[PDB]
Amino acid sequence: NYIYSTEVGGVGGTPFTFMQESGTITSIKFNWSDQYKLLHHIEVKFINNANIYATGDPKGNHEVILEIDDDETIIGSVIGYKKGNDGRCTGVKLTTSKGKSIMAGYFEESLITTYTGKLAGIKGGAGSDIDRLGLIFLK
Amino acid sequence: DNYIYSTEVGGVGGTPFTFMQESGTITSIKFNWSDQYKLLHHIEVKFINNANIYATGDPKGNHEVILEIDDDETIIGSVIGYKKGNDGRCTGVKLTTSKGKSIMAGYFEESLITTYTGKLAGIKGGAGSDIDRLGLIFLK
Amino acid sequence: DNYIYSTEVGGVGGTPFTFMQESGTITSIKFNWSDQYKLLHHIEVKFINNANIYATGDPKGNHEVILEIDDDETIIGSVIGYKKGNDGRCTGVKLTTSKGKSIMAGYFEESLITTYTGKLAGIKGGAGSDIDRLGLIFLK
Amino acid sequence: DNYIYSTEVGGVGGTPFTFMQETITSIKFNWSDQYKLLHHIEVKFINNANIYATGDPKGNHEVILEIDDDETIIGSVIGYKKGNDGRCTGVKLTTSKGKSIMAGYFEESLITTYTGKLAGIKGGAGSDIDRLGLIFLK
Amino acid sequence: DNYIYSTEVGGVGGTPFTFMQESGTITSIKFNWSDQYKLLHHIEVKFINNANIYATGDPKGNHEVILEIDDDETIIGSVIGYKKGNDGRCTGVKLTTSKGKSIMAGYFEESLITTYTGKLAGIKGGAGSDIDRLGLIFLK
Amino acid sequence: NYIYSTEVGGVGGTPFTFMQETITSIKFNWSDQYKLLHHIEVKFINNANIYATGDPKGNHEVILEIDDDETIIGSVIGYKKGNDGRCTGVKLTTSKGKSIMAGYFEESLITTYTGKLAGIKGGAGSDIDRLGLIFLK
Amino acid sequence: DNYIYSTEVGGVGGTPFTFMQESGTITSIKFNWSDQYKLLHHIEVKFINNANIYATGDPKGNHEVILEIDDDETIIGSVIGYKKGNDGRCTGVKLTTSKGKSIMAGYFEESLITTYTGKLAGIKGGAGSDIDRLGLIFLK
Repeated sequence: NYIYSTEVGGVGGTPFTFMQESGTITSIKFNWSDQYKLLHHIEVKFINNANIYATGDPKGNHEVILEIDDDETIIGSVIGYKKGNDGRCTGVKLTTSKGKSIMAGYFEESLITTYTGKLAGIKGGAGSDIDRLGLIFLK
Repeated sequence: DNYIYSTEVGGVGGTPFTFMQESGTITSIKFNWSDQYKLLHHIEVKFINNANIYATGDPKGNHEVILEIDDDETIIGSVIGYKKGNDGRCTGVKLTTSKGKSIMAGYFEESLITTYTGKLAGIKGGAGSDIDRLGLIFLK
Repeated sequence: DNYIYSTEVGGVGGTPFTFMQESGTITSIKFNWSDQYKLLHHIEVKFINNANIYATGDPKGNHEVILEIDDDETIIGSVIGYKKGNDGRCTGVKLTTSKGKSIMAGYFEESLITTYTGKLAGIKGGAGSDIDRLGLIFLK
Repeated sequence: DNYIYSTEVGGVGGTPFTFMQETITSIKFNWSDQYKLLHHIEVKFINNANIYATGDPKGNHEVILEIDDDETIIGSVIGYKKGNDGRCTGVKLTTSKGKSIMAGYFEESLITTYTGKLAGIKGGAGSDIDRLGLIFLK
Repeated sequence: DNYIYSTEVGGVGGTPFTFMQESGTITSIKFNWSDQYKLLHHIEVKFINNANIYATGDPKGNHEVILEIDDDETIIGSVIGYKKGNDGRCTGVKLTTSKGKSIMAGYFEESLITTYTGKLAGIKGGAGSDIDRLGLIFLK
Repeated sequence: NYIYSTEVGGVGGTPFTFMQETITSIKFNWSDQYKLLHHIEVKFINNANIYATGDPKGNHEVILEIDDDETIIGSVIGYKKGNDGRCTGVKLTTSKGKSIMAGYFEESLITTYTGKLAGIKGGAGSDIDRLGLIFLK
Repeated sequence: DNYIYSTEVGGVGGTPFTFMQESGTITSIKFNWSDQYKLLHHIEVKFINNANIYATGDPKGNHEVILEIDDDETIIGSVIGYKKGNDGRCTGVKLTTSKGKSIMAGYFEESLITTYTGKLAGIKGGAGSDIDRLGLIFLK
């Protein structure tokens, strides 16, 4: 029932997959640094679940939170990354069906304009940084 | 509940406040802030069918803005500026409404949350000298 | 009542005025202001089915603007600029209507209120040399 | 009447004029860079080749708005100097068909007038347009 | 008539021209103008079902623009720039059509007419070295 | 069955007329050196032949591919007027929001008739002396 | 065919590639390009319900962009930048989709093709160190 957007960035870090049976993302938080121009940390909350799912190390000087209403879809999604095996995820731009938008981090190297729809989860790898990030949507 | 609780952003300091009235949504909200500290210091809220003014924080800032909200008017666009971490603070609030009204209070040089939207019912957080922490509350 | 009273913004000074007519709406409002003081000094209001001009304050400013409002025309956008606190003043008014008409009077350098909207019915506040305090009144 | 009388803005000077016929198809404003005032106005009506003129046409600029039979004014601003020694300084009009004109200057006082089908004008004029008020249908 | 005559703007000079054909509308109009004099100098017009070119004035300008008009295409936006009085001249033409086509010829430094709109049927005025005077003609 | 848009430019060059029983591809070649169109190529639906005029000596080219149902809703040709005239540029916008811009628009313009582009006509040697578009009615 | 073959733009060099699936559309396309040469160097394509990557050229550029295409999503706007002639190269690609998604890869300093539009089904051309030549393939 799920669309797996390409995981962009490097092969490093510990695999993470954040999804909950018959749940969608209601909040996503990106942390990033001016020093490294990378995402370092991501937090996700799901509908009807007070648990915070976190990956990476929150060492950056900036954070943005996007709250998503239960009926609100992603109509516009770009992930900035550095390509290749030693790659990293550098930024995320999201626009929603209600005209909400966020811009986290940087877009100086490589971009993916992802699939769109109701954001259900995320997947990738993280240690100090977000090595690799892929979105997951409903069909 | 019949309520959506937006994330409380800012620090853990100050005295907890919750402004909500069983029957009545927010009809007026006033933000006070300073050029000196680039923080919100004080918030006042009035509800429908209630002449009481609910205030938190210290009104020491040189600026204030008031948004009046019609009975059928929703928030379609909401951003809160804050400084993150335990010693955090709330720095600004940008609201746009279903009737094209908008206000901008304080500053957005730090962290941002693009909150849930809908009929604004209350606010929650902590305040002393400053607004330590602010969270919006909407109807479902 | 059958009336929505927008917050009276400005100071506590000046002589009270309340301009309202039981079965009546505002058909004309005139604001007078000065570049010298960056304040509103004088306001005139006319009502439907009434040739009388209701005036408050001292018309000593170098500028005036008049908005004429058709019988079916509402205010969809209203901002008042003021200086807050007891020695406060009203500094400016921006109005936009359901027919795309707008006026801008005076200055917006300190505090703002984005007021309730709807059919403009009257005004209330205090005036002497200046408009100390101004509140709009709408129909329900 | 079946007429809406917009406030006459400007001074009390000049010779009274009232231009109406039992609507306006053409209006011409004349103004000067020298005085930053309207000096002269000409109006033509539907089914009437007569030109109704007031004031002295001594300005270096003129603008003409031609109005189709079904065309209304949706946006109207008059610039004026207030008080008894007042004058009319400028006119901005926008129409239901996206046509607009800008005549003269808007350095002092403004009126955002009533809107609708422009039927006549009224005021006072000598060397200048002392005072101008628009007249619409109900 | 079957025709609306827009005011002829410009001077009284030049040789009169009137370009109109009984069941014709204009299918092509060409304006020629100079950067040196900031005037229109020359106009050419073709009508539907008529290969003849009707020309007035002296084509001495460094610029020309041609608007081709489809059989069902109207003028929705028309401005002529001119110098007023007896020694007057036509300086520019801006035309926009029902199909989003537009042309801009010459200059708009003194006086303007926002003309009647509709199906462009002919033109009238006077021309010598320059376009002294130009008036548009539409169908009723 | 055709609308012949005014041929703009000079009287020079070898006459060309490209029409067959609509245009599916048109290519404009132009130079920064001369600020002129030099060469045009046209292909028609159900016809693999390329119809070419002029000398392709310019440093730029643009191709517009036109779908079978796609019309021209917006057309400007830039040219130098008079007998020694030339065609300098072409702007086209289509019913499907496609557009192209070739060459330069520093002197004279024609905003042409619109519709289904069927052929072209004019004269060409080293340059496109004159160009006129041809539409269906 | 059931296929529209857009003109292959660029040069005659490189190793031929043709990437199409009889019952397939493109679900992902990746362009790689360099600031150093201002050329496309490498292209990757994935087809619907197939994780396998079809690649041509040498991925030596410092930039890449990926466009993901939903099963019902068409290309409504396509431009390729190239250098013309036998020694030609592909320099850039702009694509816009039926859902308002767009990508911009590489450079547009010489020649452009505004291609056919529709459901993107495959690609064809030649590649070595660079993308010599690129042609898009759509459904009817």
